[PDB]
Amino acid sequence: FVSNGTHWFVTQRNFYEPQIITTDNTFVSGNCDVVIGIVNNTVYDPLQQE
Amino acid sequence: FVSNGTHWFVTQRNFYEPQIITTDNTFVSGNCDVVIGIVNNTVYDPLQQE
Repeated sequence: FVSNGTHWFVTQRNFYEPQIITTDNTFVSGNCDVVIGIVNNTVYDPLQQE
Repeated sequence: FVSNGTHWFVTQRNFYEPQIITTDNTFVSGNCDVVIGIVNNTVYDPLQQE
């Protein structure tokens, strides 16, 4: 989860090539947890599809 | 991403277990023009099923 001060995006340790957080590109276990590092941002689910 | 002159499908480089080309087993990192060697097949995304 990386940001340029904004535009929080997701990429790997290969190239910047930023991507929208993209729920399918994340892993969820723990929900809003007491874990360090929550930046309180949101991710679009590709299947919102509203 | 391979075919035998017909159905487009993907199988691990390791063995031949073709999976019908699907968005589920593909990736995007930009614009089509940047790409080369493009079969340019339409991914059979299950969007229609949505």
